[PDB]
Amino acid sequence: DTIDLADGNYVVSRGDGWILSRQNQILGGSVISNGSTGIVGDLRVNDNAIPYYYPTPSFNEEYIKNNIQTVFANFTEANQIPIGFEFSKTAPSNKNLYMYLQYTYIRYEIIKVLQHEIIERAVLYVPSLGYVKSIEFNPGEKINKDFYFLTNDKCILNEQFLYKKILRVLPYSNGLYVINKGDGYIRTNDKDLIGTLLIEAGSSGSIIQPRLRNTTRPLFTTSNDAKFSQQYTEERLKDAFNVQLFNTSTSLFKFVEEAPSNKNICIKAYNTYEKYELIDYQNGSIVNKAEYYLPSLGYCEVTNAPSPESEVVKTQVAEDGFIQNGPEEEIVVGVIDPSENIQEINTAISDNYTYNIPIVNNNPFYILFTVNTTGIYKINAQNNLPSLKIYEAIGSGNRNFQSGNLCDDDIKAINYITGFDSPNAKSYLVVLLNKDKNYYIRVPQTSSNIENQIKFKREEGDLRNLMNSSVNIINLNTGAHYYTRQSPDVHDYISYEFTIPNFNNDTSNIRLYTSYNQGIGTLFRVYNLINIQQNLNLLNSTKSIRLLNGAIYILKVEVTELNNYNIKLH
Amino acid sequence: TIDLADGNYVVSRGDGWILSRQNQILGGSVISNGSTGIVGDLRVNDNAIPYYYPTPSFNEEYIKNNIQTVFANFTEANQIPIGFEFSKTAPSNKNLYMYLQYTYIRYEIIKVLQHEIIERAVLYVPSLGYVKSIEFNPGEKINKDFYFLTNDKCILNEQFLYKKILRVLPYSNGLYVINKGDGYIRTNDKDLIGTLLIEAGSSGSIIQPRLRNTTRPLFTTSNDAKFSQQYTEERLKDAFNVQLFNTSTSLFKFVEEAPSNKNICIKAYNTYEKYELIDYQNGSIVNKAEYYLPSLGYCEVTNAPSPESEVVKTQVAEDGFIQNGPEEEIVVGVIDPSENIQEINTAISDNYTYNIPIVNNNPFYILFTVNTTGIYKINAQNNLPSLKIYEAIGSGNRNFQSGNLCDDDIKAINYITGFDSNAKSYLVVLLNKDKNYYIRVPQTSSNIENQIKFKREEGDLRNLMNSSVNIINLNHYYTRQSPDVHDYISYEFTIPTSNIRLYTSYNQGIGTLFRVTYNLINIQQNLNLLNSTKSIRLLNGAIYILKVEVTELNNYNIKLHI
Amino acid sequence: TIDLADGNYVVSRGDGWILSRQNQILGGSVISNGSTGIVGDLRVNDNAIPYYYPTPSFNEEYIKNNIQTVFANFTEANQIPIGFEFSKTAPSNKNLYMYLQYTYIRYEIIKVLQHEIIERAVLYVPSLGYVKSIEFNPGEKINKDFYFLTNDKCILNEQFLYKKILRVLPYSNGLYVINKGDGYIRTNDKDLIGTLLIEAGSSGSIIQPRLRNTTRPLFTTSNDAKFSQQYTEERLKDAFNVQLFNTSTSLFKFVEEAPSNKNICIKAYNTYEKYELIDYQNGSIVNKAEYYLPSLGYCEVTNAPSPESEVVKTQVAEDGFIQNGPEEEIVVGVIDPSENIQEINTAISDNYTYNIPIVNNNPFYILFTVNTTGIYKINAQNNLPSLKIYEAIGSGNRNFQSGNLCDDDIKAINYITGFDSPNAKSYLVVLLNKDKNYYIRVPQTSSNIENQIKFKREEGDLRNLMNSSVNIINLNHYYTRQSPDVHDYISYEFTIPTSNIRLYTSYNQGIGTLFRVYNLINIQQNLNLLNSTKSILNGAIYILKVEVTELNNYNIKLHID
Repeated sequence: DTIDLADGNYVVSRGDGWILSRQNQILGGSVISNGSTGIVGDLRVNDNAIPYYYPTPSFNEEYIKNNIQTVFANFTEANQIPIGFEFSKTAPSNKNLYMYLQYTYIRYEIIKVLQHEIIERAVLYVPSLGYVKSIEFNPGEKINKDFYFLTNDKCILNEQFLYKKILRVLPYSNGLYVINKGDGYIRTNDKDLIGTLLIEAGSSGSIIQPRLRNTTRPLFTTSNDAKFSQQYTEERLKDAFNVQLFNTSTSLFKFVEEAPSNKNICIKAYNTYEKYELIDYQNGSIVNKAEYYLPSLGYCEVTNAPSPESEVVKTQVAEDGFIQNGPEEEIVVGVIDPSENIQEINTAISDNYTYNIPIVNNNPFYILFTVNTTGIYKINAQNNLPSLKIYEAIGSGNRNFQSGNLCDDDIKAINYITGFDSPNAKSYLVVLLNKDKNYYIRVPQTSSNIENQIKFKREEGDLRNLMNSSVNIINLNTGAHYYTRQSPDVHDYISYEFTIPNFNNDTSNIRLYTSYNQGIGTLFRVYNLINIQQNLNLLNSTKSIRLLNGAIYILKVEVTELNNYNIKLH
Repeated sequence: TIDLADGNYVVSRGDGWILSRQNQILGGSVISNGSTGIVGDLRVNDNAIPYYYPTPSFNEEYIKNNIQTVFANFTEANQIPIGFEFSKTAPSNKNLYMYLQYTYIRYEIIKVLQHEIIERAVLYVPSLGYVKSIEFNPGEKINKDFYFLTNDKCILNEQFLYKKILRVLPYSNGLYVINKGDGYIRTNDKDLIGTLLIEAGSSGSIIQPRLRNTTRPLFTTSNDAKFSQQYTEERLKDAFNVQLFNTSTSLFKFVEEAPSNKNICIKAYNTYEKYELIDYQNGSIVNKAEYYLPSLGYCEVTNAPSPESEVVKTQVAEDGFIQNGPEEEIVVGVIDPSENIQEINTAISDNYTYNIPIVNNNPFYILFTVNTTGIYKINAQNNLPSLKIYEAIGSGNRNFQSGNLCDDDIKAINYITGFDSNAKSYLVVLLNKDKNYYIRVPQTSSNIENQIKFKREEGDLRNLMNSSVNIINLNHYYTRQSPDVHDYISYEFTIPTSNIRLYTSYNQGIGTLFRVTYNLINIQQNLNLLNSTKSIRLLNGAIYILKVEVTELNNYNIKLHI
Repeated sequence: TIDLADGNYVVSRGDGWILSRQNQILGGSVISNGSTGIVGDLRVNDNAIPYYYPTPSFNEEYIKNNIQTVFANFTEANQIPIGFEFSKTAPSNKNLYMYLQYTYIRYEIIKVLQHEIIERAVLYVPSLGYVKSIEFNPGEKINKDFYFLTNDKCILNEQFLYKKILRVLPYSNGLYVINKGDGYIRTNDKDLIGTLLIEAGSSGSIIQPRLRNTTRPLFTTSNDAKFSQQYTEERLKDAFNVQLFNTSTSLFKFVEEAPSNKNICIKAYNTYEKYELIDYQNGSIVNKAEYYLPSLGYCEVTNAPSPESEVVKTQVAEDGFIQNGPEEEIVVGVIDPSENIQEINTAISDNYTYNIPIVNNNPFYILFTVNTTGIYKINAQNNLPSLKIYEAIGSGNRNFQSGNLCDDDIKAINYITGFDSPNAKSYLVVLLNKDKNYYIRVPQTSSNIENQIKFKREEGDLRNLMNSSVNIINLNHYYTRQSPDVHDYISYEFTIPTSNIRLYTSYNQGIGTLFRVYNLINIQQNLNLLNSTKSILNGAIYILKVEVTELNNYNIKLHID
């Protein structure tokens, strides 16, 4: 009756597996014989889900319930979903087996501490699951009264004492992402525990989640409710992974464990969530974040049942948080910004198209289009001034198809290919585009009212060497120069175009290297392209190359070691 | 890229299609240390909504109507709840993760021009699910392809089914209901519940719970005026006591456990029990109605081939049925519902004389029973109306009153003996005590008072048991309906000393010629009469009886010569 | 053919009857290559309606009433959904076909005249089903007997059950609820759910889901004025906290897999848990109410006999109960609901003095608790009202407040010591636990003078008399009191009028002690007192502690000479 806690009020959880005195046999028992299998079960809903309160003058029913639901699992919300448990036992040949069902409870206590003693204690019994006790008997056998009758409340498991006092370089493009961070997420302090089943040796026990009530309780958290609301997050989840049902589920999950004939074991079942993150990656940093926990199909932990008589170590409840019991996962799916216009090119591009920029008024927007046949396309704008960025709709072309026309599959899940989200950067994209697939070109937010054009042209030449890379157009006076762009991910490409400052057939001393990033560069001179070198590593290279004056050269760089968000070139 | 002629086609790419990006949106289970994880779902409301991808050459109506004309009608099938389950066990001290998906049947509407697909419409009908499992460790880096699918694929092997868009019965006259077997299905997967791909070391089950009891029987007839659907159901009730046609309460379920070295697939179908109602008249079938009562399903279990094999473009089979159950043919004669059933309430003891009432020339039945088991000779006045005796199948197993007929209202009858004819005959038959028997009086052509007589045979006439005796002119060939094999037919004639040769045609029968002295004495034994050339000395002006046991039945009719 | 006397009889031909021509009208399943086929059904609504075949002397009402009077009441039974299941596996590279049937219980109403059955009525009550399986090949010719049944038959062995149609309890006085065991059934198959015939190598299951939660308890009493059904249910709630009568949520299911060598039959029953409410007074049972709370079922597994053996005509057994569960007897005393419960809110520390009020002369309880564990001597003025201490079973396991009584409303009590015999001088020496709640039943007094209950903590030599009641004794000799149970204690206090004193008892075996008087000093030890002839100051107080070892009589008698 002595504690080490400071003076005050505490919320105490004595754990699951509590059975109550004298209510041992009041649910009924089964008799089986000669190899028969006896299965006894129940469903926890309505009357058998009502907690039993034992209030005290200082701690009333509301004072108990509110504190218990604030720190531990919310039983009021949990008791509205029917949960089933089953126990299976087989009788040996030429023998009689008797088994009777009980109910197990989670014992919560509200205690008052004064001068290192418990002067007051409240009790709450929340129904969780059941317990089957079996025996083998013979006619006229005298069974011990302890098998039938319980005098005082006991924990079939080992009791616990949980108290609380009452008072990475991402090489992403700018835009939205939905990340599947894994499955099997649970909450601390047994906030998701369905229940514990103690299975005796040689018997079977199952915890069943039928869909008697097709209802779930998703958990949501955001850093900016103005932009990333719950409805906004659900719409983006539907855009990314086509999630339809959030607060309703029809899937059934069930865990069954058979105990070995030599030891007793217990199983714990939990409710799981599938973690989703909606981020707004801008200029190399996360600006917005919203965590969405879609309810998953449960997690079962199977452990050997410890001795009911064991040392009780009084423990403080862990801080509120999540634990992942499923495997590691990170699926990144870019989604279309819902606050931007989607323009379309209905007739598929064959060899030459010249899109006219409309109704947009300098706002950034998408251009949904497709090509007539697979090939390498150079996509540029007037004087290359607005730097475009090409995307691909994930899973486009697998369905309805019409030859020579765009089929708007209405897929907002996009995959970045190449392009810079930089103002005032001359560039054109050299990309390989597939037939019948839908592609997006995000035109950046311009500041000019002059009519602009997007041009598409098939590369039936040496320019196919620059496939899936964006070429920077360069300014030069010799001396020291630096150019900073977003570093492409590992194994991706970035191209540079520059001229040596009078064409005479006159060389120059030109040094080529990068900063903080390793890439096996390649050099082409011009339009026909011929290779000058193969394996220029440009991390901090001091190499020098004879460069003809007044000639155009191209620097393809394949990023191998991504150390910085930005790539710098000299 | 196609071999089909120019036009529009309906294409089925088969079941087992999974859609991109929606792999993990239903949830996943984590299990550890010997636990069993079971994950399932039920397809009824939102799990059964097809997804249409129309083109500006076809339509959602154009897709649905063409799909449902040739392949399974999903609209009427998606309204019946179907359950599927997947079971997996984790090994000791190890963590197992599994996540549920949905499988679809990919239907396509394609347009062909100059041997190429210029337009393609897509329909995804939901069928079943698919559970994908892995074993992981804390900090294990799992391949993204396990979690995420980029493009739609078939977990099974894809298919390409296209269609261009533009015996001697020795029966008596009367009605029959024939159970022709169970496990009947329809071609082109018109009854396929779904396919489950079970990975090695896991279990998968397809469940048909009776959440909705509606069933859809199929019926076809050759004469809707006579053999309507309601008429066929009434005759089925008469024959086999079938009560529930559109409703079923029985639950069926197929479970298969995959071996640890093979991943295998199971196909579940809806089955029908074939019934035929026929009107056999004068040796030929005049009417026929086919009724397919919905049965309790059929499961086909086969090893799953590689999802990547040669796709051979195939034409859909013609409309029809396949029997996957065992061979069956149960023939149960039924009482004609368009004929009167008269009754003899007091059981026949030794002598009865029924008076024909009212029934003036329509055929009718006489339901009756005997006081004790014995051989009864049943005739009519001058034997002119040839009667036919039947037996009610399963009469006397129930309510009983001594010395009185107890009506059982059993319309299932079993033919014993008698002719469908204007032919002098009397029946010698053994009748059981409590059983109910029918005597079909034929359609007469006179207004005179006729009588049916029953007399117990305690003499030598008991040798002709379960046979009808023809009374014989002869001052020669006689044609009657041939009794079935091992059955009997009797002939009675008078000799006008002489040379007598008796033989049959197209049928082999064991003659057992007796002489009438009324007393019967056996004169010749085992006279095989199939084109026999034997002869017997026959006394002039004496009555003789020839019992014939049909051994070889080649013709509907039995012929006999003098 | 009959041996019965002339008259009318009710006949049960048992379960397992299948009807002619209705064989594969429910459908059949085809499985192949290691598949498992499971076929089941649920007995309710239409497949639950009996089929009557009346006779001129026995109509439908006559048949139904006579069947339900003697055998199982099917009308009440058919309203509760019961499920059955059959499981079969097909071997590799083979085709298995199975079709479902319905089984019935054949009841007959027969009339006997001159040793013969002149009239017979038939009733077919629905029960569970029957699955028949076969292994077939393409083009295999199957026997018509497998598909088609011509006449009704019993898949089990038929039966012919006919009926002609025309101990020292050492308890204290008070109420008890006794759990007499589980698995109780009724004779003549009045609780039989049904029988499943499982073919070799297949599985069969009888399922009791809760689609209807209604259950049907059976109740019998000897005095409906006092022990009504509601009174019995309230006492069951007091004793074992039984909350749901005539309603259950628990699901029970029996599954049996038949060996590949034998056919197996399983019988499922509805079970009851027997409860007895008794009024034990002055050594005899005065009232008794028997309550049979419906339990989870009982399954009997036996090898299927040949459906063809001698059908020995049998008379139905007398109505009664059979226990198929283990032996049990749990005795729980309950608080008398017709008596007042007073309370002492402040826990007793060392000294309390309750003043007896509202109670008049009626007997009543005093609910109280002590501050700390110790041996308390509880008396009442001049020891005239003999008190009896009880303990509330399961008190102190829950809400707690230091220094105050926490009422738990537990009416389940455990007798400790005290005499239910007024006009007897006594005080109780008992050890009381700290947080436990205790009852003191004050007997029905006859005086109007205010009396008092005194509690005093014993820190002296009086602790030797723990858990015993001391009789205060005339003696200028035999004394009769209720004999304590075996291993319990009873104490006697007397004054000597030195002298020769003989100590012995009658009909009871007891180890005695002779503590001399306040300080107590041991004088005699291990005095075996049944008819003992042993013998031993003058004008001194002695105490006789007696430990009952052999209980032959309800009363203990002690002689002093």
